[PDB]
Amino acid sequence: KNRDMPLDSDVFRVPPGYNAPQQVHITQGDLVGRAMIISWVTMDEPGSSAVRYWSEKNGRKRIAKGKMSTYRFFNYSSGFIHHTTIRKLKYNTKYYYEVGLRNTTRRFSFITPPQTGLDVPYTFGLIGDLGQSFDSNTTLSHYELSPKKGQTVLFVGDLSYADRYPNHDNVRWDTWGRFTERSVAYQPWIWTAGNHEIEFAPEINETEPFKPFSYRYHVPYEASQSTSPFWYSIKRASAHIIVLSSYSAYGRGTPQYTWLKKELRKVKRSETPWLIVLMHSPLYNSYNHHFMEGEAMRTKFEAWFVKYKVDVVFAGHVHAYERSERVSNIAYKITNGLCTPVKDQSAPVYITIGDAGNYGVIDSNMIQPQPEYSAFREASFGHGMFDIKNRTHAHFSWNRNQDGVAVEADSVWFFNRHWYPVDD
Amino acid sequence: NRDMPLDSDVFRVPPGYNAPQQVHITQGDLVGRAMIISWVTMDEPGSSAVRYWSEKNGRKRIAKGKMSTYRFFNYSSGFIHHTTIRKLKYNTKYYYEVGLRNTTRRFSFITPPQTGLDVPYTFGLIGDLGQSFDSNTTLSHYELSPKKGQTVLFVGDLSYADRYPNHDNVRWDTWGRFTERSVAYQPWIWTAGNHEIEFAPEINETEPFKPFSYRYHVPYEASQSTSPFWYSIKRASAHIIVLSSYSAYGRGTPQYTWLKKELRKVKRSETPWLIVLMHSPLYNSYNHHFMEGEAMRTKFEAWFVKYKVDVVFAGHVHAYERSERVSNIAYKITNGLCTPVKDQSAPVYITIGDAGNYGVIDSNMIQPQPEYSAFREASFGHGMFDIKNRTHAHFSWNRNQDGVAVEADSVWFFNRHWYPVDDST
Amino acid sequence: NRDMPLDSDVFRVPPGYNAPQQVHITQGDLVGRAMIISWVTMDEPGSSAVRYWSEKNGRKRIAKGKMSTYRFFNYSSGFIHHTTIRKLKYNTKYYYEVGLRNTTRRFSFITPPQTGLDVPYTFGLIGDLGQSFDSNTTLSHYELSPKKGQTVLFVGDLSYADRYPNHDNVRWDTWGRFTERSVAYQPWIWTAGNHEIEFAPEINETEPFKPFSYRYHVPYEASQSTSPFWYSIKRASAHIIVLSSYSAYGRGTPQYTWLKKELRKVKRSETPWLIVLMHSPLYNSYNHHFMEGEAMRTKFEAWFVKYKVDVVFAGHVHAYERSERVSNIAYKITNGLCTPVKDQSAPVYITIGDAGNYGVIDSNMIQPQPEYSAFREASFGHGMFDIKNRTHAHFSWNRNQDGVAVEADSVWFFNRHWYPVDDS
Amino acid sequence: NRDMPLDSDVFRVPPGYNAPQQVHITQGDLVGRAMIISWVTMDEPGSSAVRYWSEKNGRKRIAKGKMSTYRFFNYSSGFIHHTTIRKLKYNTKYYYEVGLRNTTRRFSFITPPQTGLDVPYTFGLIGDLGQSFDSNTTLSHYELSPKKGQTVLFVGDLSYADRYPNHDNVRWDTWGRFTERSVAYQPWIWTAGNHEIEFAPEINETEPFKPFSYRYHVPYEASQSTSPFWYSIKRASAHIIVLSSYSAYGRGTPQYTWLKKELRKVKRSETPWLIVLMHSPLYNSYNHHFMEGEAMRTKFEAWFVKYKVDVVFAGHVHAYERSERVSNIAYKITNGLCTPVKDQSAPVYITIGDAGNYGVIDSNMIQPQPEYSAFREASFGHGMFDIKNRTHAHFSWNRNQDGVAVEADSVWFFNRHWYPVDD
Ligand SMILES: *[C@@H]1O[C@H](CO)[C@@H](O[C@@H]2O[C@H](CO)[C@@H](O)[C@H](O)[C@H]2NC(C)=O)[C@H](O[C@@H]2O[C@@H](C)[C@@H](O)[C@@H](O)[C@@H]2O)[C@H]1NC(C)=O
Ligand SMILES: *[C@@H]1O[C@H](CO)[C@@H](O[C@@H]2O[C@H](CO)[C@@H](O)[C@H](O)[C@H]2NC(C)=O)[C@H](O[C@@H]2O[C@@H](C)[C@@H](O)[C@@H](O)[C@@H]2O)[C@H]1NC(C)=O
Ligand SMILES: *[C@@H]1O[C@H](CO)[C@@H](O[C@@H]2O[C@H](CO)[C@@H](O)[C@H](O)[C@H]2NC(C)=O)[C@H](O[C@@H]2O[C@@H](C)[C@@H](O)[C@@H](O)[C@@H]2O)[C@H]1NC(C)=O
Ligand SMILES: *[C@@H]1O[C@H](CO)[C@@H](O[C@@H]2O[C@H](CO)[C@@H](O)[C@H](O)[C@H]2NC(C)=O)[C@H](O[C@@H]2O[C@@H](C)[C@@H](O)[C@@H](O)[C@@H]2O)[C@H]1NC(C)=O
Ligand SMILES: *[C@@H]1O[C@H](CO)[C@@H](O[C@@H]2O[C@H](CO)[C@@H](O)[C@H](O)[C@H]2NC(C)=O)[C@H](O[C@@H]2O[C@@H](C)[C@@H](O)[C@@H](O)[C@@H]2O)[C@H]1NC(C)=O
Ligand SMILES: *[C@@H]1O[C@H](CO)[C@@H](O)[C@H](O[C@@H]2O[C@@H](C)[C@@H](O)[C@@H](O)[C@@H]2O)[C@H]1NC(C)=O
Ligand SMILES: *[C@@H]1O[C@H](CO)[C@@H](O)[C@H](O[C@@H]2O[C@@H](C)[C@@H](O)[C@@H](O)[C@@H]2O)[C@H]1NC(C)=O
Ligand SMILES: *[C@@H]1O[C@H](CO)[C@@H](O)[C@H](O)[C@H]1NC(C)=O
Ligand SMILES: *[C@@H]1O[C@H](CO)[C@@H](O)[C@H](O)[C@H]1NC(C)=O
Ligand SMILES: *[C@@H]1O[C@H](CO)[C@@H](O)[C@H](O)[C@H]1NC(C)=O
Ligand SMILES: *[C@@H]1O[C@H](CO)[C@@H](O)[C@H](O)[C@H]1NC(C)=O
Ligand SMILES: *[C@@H]1O[C@H](CO)[C@@H](O)[C@H](O)[C@H]1NC(C)=O
Ligand SMILES: *[C@@H]1O[C@H](CO)[C@@H](O)[C@H](O)[C@H]1NC(C)=O
Ligand SMILES: *[C@@H]1O[C@H](CO)[C@@H](O)[C@H](O)[C@H]1NC(C)=O
Ligand SMILES: [Fe+3]
Ligand SMILES: [Fe+3]
Ligand SMILES: [Fe+3]
Ligand SMILES: [Fe+3]
Ligand code: NA
Ligand code: NA
Ligand code: NA
Ligand SMILES: [Zn+2]
Ligand SMILES: [Zn+2]
Ligand SMILES: [Zn+2]
Ligand SMILES: [Zn+2]
Repeated sequence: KNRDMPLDSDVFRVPPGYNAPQQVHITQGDLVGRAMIISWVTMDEPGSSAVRYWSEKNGRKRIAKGKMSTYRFFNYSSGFIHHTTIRKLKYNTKYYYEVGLRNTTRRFSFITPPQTGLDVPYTFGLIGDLGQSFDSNTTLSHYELSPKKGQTVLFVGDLSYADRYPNHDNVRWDTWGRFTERSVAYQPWIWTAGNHEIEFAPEINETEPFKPFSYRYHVPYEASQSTSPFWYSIKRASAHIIVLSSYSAYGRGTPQYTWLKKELRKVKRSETPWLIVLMHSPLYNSYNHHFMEGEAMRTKFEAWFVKYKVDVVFAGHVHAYERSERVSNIAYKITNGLCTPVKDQSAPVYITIGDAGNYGVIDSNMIQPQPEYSAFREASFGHGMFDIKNRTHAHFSWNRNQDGVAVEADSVWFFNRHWYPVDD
Repeated sequence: NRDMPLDSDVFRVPPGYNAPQQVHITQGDLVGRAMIISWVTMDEPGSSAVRYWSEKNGRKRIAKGKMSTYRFFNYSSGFIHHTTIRKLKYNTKYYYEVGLRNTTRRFSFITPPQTGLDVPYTFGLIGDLGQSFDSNTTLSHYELSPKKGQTVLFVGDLSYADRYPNHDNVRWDTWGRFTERSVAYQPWIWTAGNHEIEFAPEINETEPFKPFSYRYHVPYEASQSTSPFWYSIKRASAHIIVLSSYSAYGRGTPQYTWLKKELRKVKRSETPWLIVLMHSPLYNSYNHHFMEGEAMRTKFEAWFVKYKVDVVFAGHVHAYERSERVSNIAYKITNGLCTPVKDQSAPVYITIGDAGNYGVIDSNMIQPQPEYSAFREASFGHGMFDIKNRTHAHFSWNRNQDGVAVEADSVWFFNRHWYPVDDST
Repeated sequence: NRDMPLDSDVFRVPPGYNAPQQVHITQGDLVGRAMIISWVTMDEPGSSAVRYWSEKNGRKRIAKGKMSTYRFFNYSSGFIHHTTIRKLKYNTKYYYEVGLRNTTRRFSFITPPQTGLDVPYTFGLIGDLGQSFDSNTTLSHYELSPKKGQTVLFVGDLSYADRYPNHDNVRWDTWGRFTERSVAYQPWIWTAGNHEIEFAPEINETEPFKPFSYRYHVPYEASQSTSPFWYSIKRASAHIIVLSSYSAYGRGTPQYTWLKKELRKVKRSETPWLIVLMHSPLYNSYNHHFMEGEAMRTKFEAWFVKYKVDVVFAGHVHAYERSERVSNIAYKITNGLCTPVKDQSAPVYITIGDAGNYGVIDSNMIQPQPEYSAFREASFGHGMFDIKNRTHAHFSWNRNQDGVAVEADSVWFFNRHWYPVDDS
Repeated sequence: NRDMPLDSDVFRVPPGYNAPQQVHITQGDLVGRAMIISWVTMDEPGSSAVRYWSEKNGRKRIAKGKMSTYRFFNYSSGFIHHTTIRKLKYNTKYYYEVGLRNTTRRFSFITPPQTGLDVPYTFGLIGDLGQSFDSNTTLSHYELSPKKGQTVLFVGDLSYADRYPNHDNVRWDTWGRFTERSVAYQPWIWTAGNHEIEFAPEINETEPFKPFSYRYHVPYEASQSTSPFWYSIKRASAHIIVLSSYSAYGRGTPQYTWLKKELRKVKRSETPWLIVLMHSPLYNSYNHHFMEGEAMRTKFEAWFVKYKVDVVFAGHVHAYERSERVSNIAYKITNGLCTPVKDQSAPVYITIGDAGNYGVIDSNMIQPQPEYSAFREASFGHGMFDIKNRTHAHFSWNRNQDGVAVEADSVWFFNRHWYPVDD
């Protein structure tokens, strides 16, 4: 009945040694990819926030200094959380970095992306609603073993699922930290905030939304002049990635709404032709679980996505896989009867990819019959891959946990909305 | 530029060293036995103590409150006092004094009757007031009304200070001195509008609602809300729910969670009249801000129908509108059911955002008038929601161009719980 | 090391889920009508509500206080509760309950009589207590005394946790559980000693007095002090001034300014007995900490004489000493007058820092005994300051090696204001 | 009274929208390679950036700092900028600009030589300046000294704003505009005095040193202090220790702990001139504040003799005094030894708090002159401590009533480490 991996699972083991860094993770730390946020936890004493790093070829060893913090949540006290931004990195260079410089040093590595550009290829993993059940471990293995070979994960929210435990037992953030480390210590994960990150629990006097998640997973939101960690953009290779918060305000005149309207004007499709939006709650979703929860955001932002010709919108939240047709539903005017989606070659494809495991439960009840806006849907565990070839073509595939690591149960060519708007 | 100039009589500084100014009150508890007393001192911090006594008991007590200050760009505020008087007697006239240390000023208010089934009560409805000459006329029409408003339900957009350069917060101070002649003597129930957001990254002011939330306090914890921007009060026979159009309301957010559990706590056997206040109207056939209320409608409209809300008041559109009782809660993306229909279980939606703002009326309407809209007109004015008993409340809309006793629109509400009968005009 | 082990009986954890522990009370206002109720819960934050009733009227009432936490290096505190009960009736037994949500525990205390000229009261005097076995024997002698102390005047150095590695704040927890059998039932008046400073920059803990000040609250605002470390209370016929040896006391500083105004507020027609507490002694003829009190003496000794202070109690030296009435205030740099003289307007200075500490007595004394020193001895013990009326107070010192009713030293105090007879 | 009126020329507000005012600099690191740049903008927040370049390179760089504000009773401050420029070159003139967003103003300073055994350097000594007409005359005399002061060691009591009703902090702003003509072009080294405490509970202002600590930053973490009110710096051949008379200094306290460790780091072969600054004098034979320094003297006087401090500079007494080299550290309560004695290991104690304050001089003296006092006079003026090399430093005192080149008192300091002969 509980498919969550027990506490003594191998994926949760504590790196040995006095004050050994654990829960190590990295993410892009600037707007174009010359910087990296390095994050980790030490449990025995505060320790140093210094990060030692060097490129595998030059080898001059540099130190970066960051910041230490802690938080409480009901009767849980966190370890000592470190966040340190390494900057001015060279493009397309393998770096080594070390954490724990005062006591037990641990060494990792990452490869910086190429410089942003029109035809730069890059491979993104899509993972949503991961959790720490056995299905979660299989998904992460299927991603690590992908022959497509993913270089950055776009994570569309719902991370540890710790809020399911009594009092949100934040020990389950620590176990998730150690479990995902074997991926996100070596390549950036791009964080979207889901509903399991809100952790609004007034009954135990914890009413600050996103508190544990926000303390543990930093994002470079200032780099795109956002005033909140929960919405932001980054550019990587030939992609411009916009990260939105389903569970923050997006009313007209609110900060998120203001930021996004202004951020879409800065997109340059001749520098980054692939325009990608991440959000947690899907705007198009023909499952019963969470059906039409995305309507509110859709009324605010769908016309914008069409007007600026977003290529693809990735969401999670529904524990299943779905791929829409290119449609829009933006002609409604209350009394004009125009409330059915139509094909629209200026509209993104919406993909739901919230099926990486969560706590062991798949969403299988679909609306019937399958609506026209729904191109493909299936209730199986898996992950996605968005493989950009060049300015016109990107190949998307869905890998199921029950198939071999090189089998795509679904696959579609994306034809760029700016450089190549062919029907797909 | 129809805003009143700085040396207008309504803006005068009360005389005397450190005379309290911008005095205002609002309900300070869930049921009406408390008042939050608020004012500003400009010359020095002064005391936060409030001396108060009832006309009959005569015993003079002291309440102690708190002082705060804020900055916004290159404006620094004076000294803001918030003091809550508690454990008052119902239906009792009280005097209170502020500015104990140097220049004292005396005012009065009348606590509401105890909450009960047939308790009559007359609520003013004012939205988008601003500080134009139109604003002053409306306030004059409200205070001279023959129906005698006892509480103002204020549906957002207060000072419009954010239209001035750097949101020149002096225009918050002027508005507090203007409105004082009403809100020092009777509560105003505050809803946050978009002019209260004051999100201004270009001058490093990124904290939404900061001036408003410093100047106007609400009893939000009394309904176990975690934020000033949504909360609930009961007063006489009304249960009043105040929502924030410019806060989060997705599933699982604080305001969504609070609202869902707040609706369950409404007892129509105790407070018959269920009133919702918000700034952006769910139903609005004017072109200005057309369909901006759609996002909140998708989350909450079915909840309003399920709980048989009597009336939803909003502002934002600078005009007046009264809807039919309608719902639009059957849409399923592909089924074509996106037209509102008559629904006796649904509230009446009233836009009342025509109190004056900076002097501009919203006249462009969508033609012809849709079936869902009962009455609309692009004129300045205000409203009165006059509860008679558990079955009947009389709503009336008064225009600034008419005399203060003339109702250009008028409807008898049949209470959705105790008199669930078609009340359309 | 003579510190009692962690498994000692005195350190037992009260049973039951989130049972309040480390329960301590102190006077909560200026005149004795309020009490600060303090305790720690370990399993979860719990309620800060205190339920209380007098013996006389038996009406249960609720007072609500505040919860707080702190960190010190790699230690995290439990949940600390401070709640003030007010409007208590004079000379009256109260019962109070803490832990209202899970495991409740009930205690009692007796308010002092109203302040007046001739109101009798017995103050205990305990200094540099620690948690050695010697500390336990002192505490036992106090609670078994036939003199029956009604309040402890505590002259500083509490737990000595700062002697443990990283000041192991677990040893504050043990001390609170150990002292509870006394301070849960009668107020202790806190003075801050040097072991409470805990200035440890080498582990980035630089806020002076931080652990002490979170765990032990004083009614400092009731005498218009701006700092917990100096303040005044009145109780029965006593006006008690508590001073901070390790805060600033230069001319113009907060402590200096507060003390100058506060001596002018003493009304000996209401509280005849004027008592000053401080950690470091102004008159001390032992070698350990010899002359460390000179700095405060230069600043405050002439004030104590001018305001006819009856007695100054201090700790810091791990032994007992009682001075004659002397002053050393005629010094003008070049006039040679630096010898203390008998001055029947001066206080008696008493060192009483011998309650046990970590098991070490200070036995090195300057020989021969100076004329200013009336009696001194290197033995563990405590004091009793037993007020009879406005003229007469009996002070006695009890040694840990004697019977609980044996006074190894005693002296009648004749009040400096109401009865200035030679009491040599 | 005798304070200069608000419309005086020294108080004039620099013109242009949001033009920086109250510009002041101080040393920014331990050894002299850094400078803290400080200033106020009144019209809006503005930029905290400082553009700077050397006269030699001309490569203009930018350093970014921080903006802060404070209230005090019914006063609200302007926007206070502190920005630290680092990696400066030794012995080099730099220009710097503040006010980059609207009205830019330009200044300059000259970095000190690198620290060394025989490095000459000329220090000014000012205490208790205030803003009376007397204060302006002392500043003029300092600016016009033929010895050319390169840094001011300032021993406390700055604006005397706390004498006005509610400490009227406008009188901090004016003092900032008045002193700028000096402290914008050379560091002043800041010591906290009693008029900086501003403990005013009757108007609910209880944070000690608040207005001063907002407006004047020091490089206290460079010497591993945890408080701005005590710290050290090295400059040329001087090691300078700044103490806080009005902070705690009992055994085990932060300032006590810091001073005992700091004295162990002193290297007389790198900086042979060991200098202590404090506000309250440990030696003082005037009736005003007589013996107020006794408490700090019980704690620190033996450390000064032990480490052979050359000179201790203090203010607070509104006059001038130069002690003999004496110590008074033998007292043991009953041994009777409480008279100071000639001590060639001891520093000279100079009271130099006569720079003007609000117009009033302290003229009552203990009579007769004690053996431990060498020279004392109740006149307005300032001091100069002129280091020639590791053995010789010339101290001069200049009175406001004399010519700017006249030294009414002067003495040769022989270094206690390198040349401890009777002076
Ligand atoms: C806080 O830091 C202390 C200093 O490192 C910890 O004590 C050290 O723990 C080591 C185990 O990792 C042990 O080898 C060292 O001997 C010991 N050092 C000293 C000076 O005692 C302390 O760890 C606690 O105590 C030890 C004995 C273990 O039992 C730990 O499990 C304890 O938690 C640290 N405490 C905490 C709460 O992190
Ligand atoms: C962008 O990448 C696409 C995927 O690799 C290219 O399409 C592929 O081009 C191959 C030629 O190298 C061809 O065999 C494959 O069939 C084809 N794949 C698909 C799904 O069409 C694309 O190549 C250009 O466009 C195609 C349609 C042909 O015209 C080629 O001759 C072109 O080089 C790449 N486009 C660009 C601009 O590089
Ligand atoms: C509740 O308030 C209603 C509005 O004031 C009352 O109806 C009004 O009753 C008046 C006489 O009491 C009558 O002149 C008004 O025309 C009438 N107003 C309307 C809009 O109908 C109502 O009184 C009951 O209902 C009316 C229709 C009559 O039948 C009365 O005799 C009834 O008592 C009030 N209800 C009660 C129980 O008083
Ligand atoms: C204040 O307390 C003193 C200590 O108890 C009283 O002195 C004691 O009085 C007894 C008779 O009440 C007598 O037997 C004891 O010997 C005496 N103790 C001492 C140490 O002197 C004192 O009583 C007054 O003073 C004494 C000296 C006698 O004159 C008594 O007759 C007096 O009443 C108490 N003061 C008052 C005013 O009661
Ligand atoms: C350090 O500076 C001192 C002051 O300038 C030097 O003393 C001065 O030396 C001059 C020529 O050497 C001589 O004309 C001056 O009268 C004399 N000033 C004084 C106040 O004595 C000092 O020179 C050395 O020291 C003195 C004592 C003599 O022995 C000279 O002959 C020495 O050169 C300078 N010391 C050093 C080490 O540079
Ligand atoms: C504000 O109130 C206080 C207390 O009621 C008065 O003392 C003030 O009077 C002024 O301040 C005192 C200190 C004294 O100078 C008096 O003469 C002043 O008039 C009062 N302030 C004013 C401006 O009336
Ligand atoms: C101070 O500098 C800022 C930044 O360069 C300018 O924006 C200000 O210019 C004034 O305000 C702007 C918005 C623009 O309208 C300009 O025309 C104004 O002069 C500048 N302020 C002043 C007073 O020069
Ligand atoms: C998780 O998967 C990894 C990689 O396949 C495997 O080595 C590990 O044993 C698995 N652990 C659990 C608990 O499933
Ligand atoms: C502050 O208060 C004093 C009186 O207490 C008044 O005279 C002065 O002008 C006030 N200053 C400001 C800036 O309000
Ligand atoms: C506002 O209205 C009041 C009463 O109607 C009037 O006395 C006052 O002069 C008006 N002020 C204006 C229009 O500025
Ligand atoms: C402490 O003293 C008490 C009372 O004398 C006794 O019951 C207890 O056993 C003692 N404990 C220790 C550890 O000495
Ligand atoms: C927190 O509280 C729960 C009881 O609700 C308990 O089971 C758990 O062990 C506690 N953990 C900590 C670290 O206090
Ligand atoms: C201050 O002194 C300067 C230089 O001596 C002079 O120019 C100025 O006029 C003086 N100002 C006042 C107010 O004395
Ligand atoms: C604030 O700034 C504006 C220009 O940006 C200026 O005109 C105005 O007078 C300023 N106000 C204050 C109070 O400084
Ligand atoms: Fe999920
Ligand atoms: Fe409006
Ligand atoms: Fe001790
Ligand atoms: Fe002075
Ligand atoms: Na939602
Ligand atoms: Na809106
Ligand atoms: Na001391
Ligand atoms: Zn979800
Ligand atoms: Zn609006
Ligand atoms: Zn001690
Ligand atoms: Zn001084």
